[PDB]
Amino acid sequence: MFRLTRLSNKPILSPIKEHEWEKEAVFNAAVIYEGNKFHLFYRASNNKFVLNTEKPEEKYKFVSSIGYAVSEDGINFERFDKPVLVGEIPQEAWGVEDPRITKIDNKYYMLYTGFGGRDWLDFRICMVWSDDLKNWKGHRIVLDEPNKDAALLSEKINGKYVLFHRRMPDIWIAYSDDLVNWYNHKIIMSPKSHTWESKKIGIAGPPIKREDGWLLIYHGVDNNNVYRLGVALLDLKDPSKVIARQKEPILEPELDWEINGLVPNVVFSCGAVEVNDMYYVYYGAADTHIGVAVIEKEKVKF
Amino acid sequence: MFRLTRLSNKPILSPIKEHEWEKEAVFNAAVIYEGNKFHLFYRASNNKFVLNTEKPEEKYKFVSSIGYAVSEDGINFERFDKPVLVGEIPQEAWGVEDPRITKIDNKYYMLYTGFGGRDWLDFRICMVWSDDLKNWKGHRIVLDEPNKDAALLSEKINGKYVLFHRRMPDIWIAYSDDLVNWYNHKIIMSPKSHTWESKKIGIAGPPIKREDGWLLIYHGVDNNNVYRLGVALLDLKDPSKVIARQKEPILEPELDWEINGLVPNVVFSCGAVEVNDMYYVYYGAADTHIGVAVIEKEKVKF
Amino acid sequence: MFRLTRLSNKPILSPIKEHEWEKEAVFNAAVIYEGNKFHLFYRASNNKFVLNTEKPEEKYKFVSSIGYAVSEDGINFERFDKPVLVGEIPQEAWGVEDPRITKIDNKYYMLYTGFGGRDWLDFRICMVWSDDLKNWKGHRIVLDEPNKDAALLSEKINGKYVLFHRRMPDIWIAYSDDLVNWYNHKIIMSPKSHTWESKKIGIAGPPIKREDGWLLIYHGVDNNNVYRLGVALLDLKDPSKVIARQKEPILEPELDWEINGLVPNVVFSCGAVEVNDMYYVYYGAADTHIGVAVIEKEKVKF
Amino acid sequence: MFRLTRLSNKPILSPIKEHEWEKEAVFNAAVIYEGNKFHLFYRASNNKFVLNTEKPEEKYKFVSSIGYAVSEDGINFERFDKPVLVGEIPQEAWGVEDPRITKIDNKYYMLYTGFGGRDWLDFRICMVWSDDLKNWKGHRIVLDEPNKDAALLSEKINGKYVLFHRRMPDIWIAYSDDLVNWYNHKIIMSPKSHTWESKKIGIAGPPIKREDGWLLIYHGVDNNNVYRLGVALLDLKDPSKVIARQKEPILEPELDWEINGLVPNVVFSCGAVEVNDMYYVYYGAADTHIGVAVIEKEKVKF
Ligand SMILES: OC[C@H]1O[C@H](O)[C@@H](O)[C@@H](O)[C@@H]1O
Ligand SMILES: OC[C@H]1O[C@H](O)[C@@H](O)[C@@H](O)[C@@H]1O
Ligand SMILES: OC[C@H]1O[C@H](O)[C@@H](O)[C@@H](O)[C@@H]1O
Ligand SMILES: OC[C@H]1O[C@H](O)[C@@H](O)[C@@H](O)[C@@H]1O
Ligand SMILES: [Zn+2]
Ligand SMILES: [Zn+2]
Ligand SMILES: [Zn+2]
Ligand SMILES: [Zn+2]
Ligand SMILES: [Zn+2]
Ligand SMILES: [Zn+2]
Ligand SMILES: [Zn+2]
Ligand SMILES: [Zn+2]
Ligand SMILES: [Zn+2]
Ligand SMILES: [Zn+2]
Ligand SMILES: [Zn+2]
Ligand SMILES: [Zn+2]
Ligand SMILES: [Zn+2]
Ligand SMILES: [Zn+2]
Ligand SMILES: [Zn+2]
Ligand SMILES: [Zn+2]
Ligand SMILES: [Zn+2]
Repeated sequence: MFRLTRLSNKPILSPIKEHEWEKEAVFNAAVIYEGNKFHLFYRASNNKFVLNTEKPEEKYKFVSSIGYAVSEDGINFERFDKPVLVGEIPQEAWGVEDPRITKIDNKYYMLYTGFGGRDWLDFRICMVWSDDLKNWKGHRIVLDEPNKDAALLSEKINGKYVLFHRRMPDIWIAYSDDLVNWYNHKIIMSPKSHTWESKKIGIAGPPIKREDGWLLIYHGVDNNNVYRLGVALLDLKDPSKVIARQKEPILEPELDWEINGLVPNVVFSCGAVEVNDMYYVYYGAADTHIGVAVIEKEKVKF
Repeated sequence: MFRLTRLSNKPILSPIKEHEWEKEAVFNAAVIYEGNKFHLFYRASNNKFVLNTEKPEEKYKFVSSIGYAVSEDGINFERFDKPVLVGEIPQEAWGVEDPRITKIDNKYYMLYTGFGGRDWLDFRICMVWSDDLKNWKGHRIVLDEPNKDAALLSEKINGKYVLFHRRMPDIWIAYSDDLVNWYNHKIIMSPKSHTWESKKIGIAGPPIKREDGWLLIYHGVDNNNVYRLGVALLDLKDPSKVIARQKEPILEPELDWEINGLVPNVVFSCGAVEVNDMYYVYYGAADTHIGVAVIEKEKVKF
Repeated sequence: MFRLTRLSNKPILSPIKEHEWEKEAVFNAAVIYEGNKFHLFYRASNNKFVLNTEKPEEKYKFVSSIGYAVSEDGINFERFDKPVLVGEIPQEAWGVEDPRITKIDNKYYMLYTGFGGRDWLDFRICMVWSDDLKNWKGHRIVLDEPNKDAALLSEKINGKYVLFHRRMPDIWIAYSDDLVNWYNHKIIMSPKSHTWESKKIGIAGPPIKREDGWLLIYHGVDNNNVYRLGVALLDLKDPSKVIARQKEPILEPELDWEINGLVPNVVFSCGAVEVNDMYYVYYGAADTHIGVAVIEKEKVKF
Repeated sequence: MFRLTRLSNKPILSPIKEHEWEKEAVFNAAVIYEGNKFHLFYRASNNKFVLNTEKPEEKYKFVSSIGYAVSEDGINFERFDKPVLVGEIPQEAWGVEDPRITKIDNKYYMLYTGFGGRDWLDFRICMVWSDDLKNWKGHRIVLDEPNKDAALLSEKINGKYVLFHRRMPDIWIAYSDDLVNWYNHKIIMSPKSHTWESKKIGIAGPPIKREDGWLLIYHGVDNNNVYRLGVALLDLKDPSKVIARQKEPILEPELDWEINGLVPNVVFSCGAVEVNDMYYVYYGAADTHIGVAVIEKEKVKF
């Protein structure tokens, strides 16, 4: 088995109480590595996360925003006073969550969860895109259904866009001619009962192309809602086929700010990039902080 | 197949009309047996409990206080003219409810529900502690979320403090290194459909240590909001594991002042202590009075 | 140790398919003995009773009406083309159920359940009255709450009217000065676990005055929703006190048309009169037909 | 604990494109072992299943038929050109579903869900019978209510026909003297929260008589609508009494044609037979194909 190794025993991004939109939490962050820079797009919450109510209650409302941070070494990030993305329509009344960014041809696609807070199924995969990672346009509901953990493949298979999504509790794949209509939905990977990944699974960041397949980092949730990261390999030509899947996780809550926090016992990645023959996996921790762990790509064997 | 036996067919503590803070109800009492004396910390209400309005309304406002009473024989108590704990404004503006007190090493921890009355979900588990059952301090919100039916285990498990709580409608467990931050949340016990405990369950008093495990008295609520008491046995080394659970209740409303009162059909315990090879279980009755019922320790078997 | 004896092995009243309002069911009938005639006011349903849906569904809507029938011998009844009372639309959209008629000071009070059908709790005790059993008037919601199984006592107690009602699952008593406002609500009788009357109880017909107390026939419901009739005796001067209660039912489904029907396994009385020192107990059978059973006044011994 | 073992990693029956009535799905099959042959009566659909519309839409109409197939070995089946049961119009306009066939005293009773498609509650338990498995007659609505998952016991109990049915979400039992009118309704088994069988349960095929009880294979539905097979044992003399119930499933969606199909994540049995000390469990897979799994009888242990 292989596993990620943290670069810091402390977060690389933490909430800023002076900033309302990231007052309580910064986590679950998309990343792409473009101009020799790490472009990090992080979920941020103005509030703690009451989840145990029958419906989302306005008195316990939290608002998710996406922030931007940039770094050259992967560790130290420059941050900004304001978020780059917020919810603007009622379906995103409780904000925009867990972004995954994929570059296809020469455009960047950010897939996030729009949460409206009207009930606990009131969340949708949404998409905006940009030429430049700065000006997001063309907001759309990707699937009109309670769904999340969505990512696009960085290229087309047989001329089709590929979407990973997550009809509970499985990782699903779907295909599109036009990034509008999705078809040939199917389950590509399922939880394993009586294990750390028993309750549900979902893609982590967008799959990373390798020579032996597409690297599929994913999160698994156990019966007590611990989020841990696992890893699987998709067939290179047919990313609907899992060709390998590591039995044990590659990241689990270990440090205090991963075990303890707003949502205890969570590590969760929305983004990972290949940089200098290493995979940089940025992860939310306890839905409160962002850490980063790496693995030399040479060590990724199944 | 065992039951509690009421020590009296009359309440042992009743409201005092002359005391505003306990004019209408005394009930749901934490219990500690120290210095050959029963220490009762009882919920007290200045008012009946109108609960069927959309929001808590000032004209139906009730305020819970924690009063204190002490007894050598368990039946006759010395009472006090003012309560020993009242709610801070505004988070506990409608008062402090259902204390459970746990002695860990040489400190006493009182967990109770702070109710702010700003919404019907405006309640949370709070904690105060004392080394003497007299000077309570160090107030903190245990879980910042709508939650109640909370109690500490009387000792640490693998070096962690153990919290029992109640995200609706199950009995949960959680662990802490510092009595501030809780993690490893786990459901340990659930309602049982089509039984007296179908709607919801919650811990009673803190679990009593035995050689065969932890005695976990609890309350079950049926479809008609009748509150009864039941018993389970937790594993001694992992109290998250229920190793036995009696099907039948050990106490149910039977006497007129358990069936009739401010909230009909309630027996509810927030404390039970081992004295002279007997379990003394103090219980609110109809959210109006306090009774006491016992079981010979030898009769506790599953 | 005592039981009712069916007068007839035949329903004394059955639905009439050609009459929409009583096409499927005649049952749960109020009865008054006046002018040496049995005056039966029976619940009639246009439809079968689909009760297993999560909510009442318009497609399975049933409409209860109240018909009149009159007999001189209490066995053979004359009937009429049209109901005497109908649910006013929409507040009683699914009709008017289970009438209980009490005579007080030459006025007849009919208490019935108005059912709006908007959810399964959309029911309440309504009351009309008359001084001739023909011209019903004065409709009012007796208690603004989900409630049923209501009857008035046939005289005042210490100057106050007496209402029996049924906040689930118990028989309740309440008092009024004006037949509009009720106070001093109190449970007087409860189901008994692990018996034929375990799930709930409710009053049957209005209590019958005796020299030794108030005869309180009631229905009890077991864990499988079988309806049987029990009997208790209320203190003559304080009918809040049950002074006797028979362990075993006095009537239970035995005949095919009591065991089988629109609601299987039901006998249910809303009406019982004393005629020549016999109690004539009229009963719905399987919510489909009406039977009559009797017991000599002298054999009512507890 | 024990598990079924699939006889093939491929379906034993699959849709047949040139037969419209079974063009898209063959699944949920009744089975009878007579004349040393497996007689399979399988549900068949002319269409994919759109189930998430607000009402059953003509534009997505599917029609279920019952096809017949026969096999010597239980694996290789001869099939036929026409279905053997189709729905009456209009109450069964969307066809006849999920047959369970019980032999009682030289008569064969097929219980199925008749679905009329007029709304999503427009289904009911229907029954036909034959003495030859070929000439089905005596159509009747078994319970005139939204209900399904029905099967008859292969014997009477104290002279009574025994019906298993499923008022949501439990397995119910009921009894009849005439195969027309049903009474003594009783819940016998219920879903279990926070398990694979939390949402609802329903009988699989008719229970199989054993020396130690009736084998009740059933299906359990989790919170994500995954269908799995479980197994319980009913008391031999009193099959309303569950005397054992395995915690783990005996069969779960595992193969791709069980996980992906017209309805994902479904294994479902309507029939199982004992041949030569093995139970053959026929199961629909993803509401699309039919597989068959077995368990040696010796290994069936509670
Ligand atoms: O998407 C709504 C909600 O779903 C889950 O509860 C978590 O992923 C939350 O962080 C999220 O906000
Ligand atoms: O906790 C707030 C409120 O919760 C419930 O409604 C009851 O337990 C009340 O007694 C309590 O005051
Ligand atoms: O009152 C609503 C409804 O309640 C019960 O289900 C039965 O008594 C029905 O006959 C009645 O219509
Ligand atoms: O019963 C009607 C309809 O409802 C269910 O959800 C499914 O089993 C369908 O296959 C069936 O046709
Ligand atoms: Zn700033
Ligand atoms: Zn959106
Ligand atoms: Zn996820
Ligand atoms: Zn005083
Ligand atoms: Zn507090
Ligand atoms: Zn639960
Ligand atoms: Zn509780
Ligand atoms: Zn019981
Ligand atoms: Zn006529
Ligand atoms: Zn009315
Ligand atoms: Zn009733
Ligand atoms: Zn009998
Ligand atoms: Zn053909
Ligand atoms: Zn039919
Ligand atoms: Zn149920
Ligand atoms: Zn089912
Ligand atoms: Zn399992």
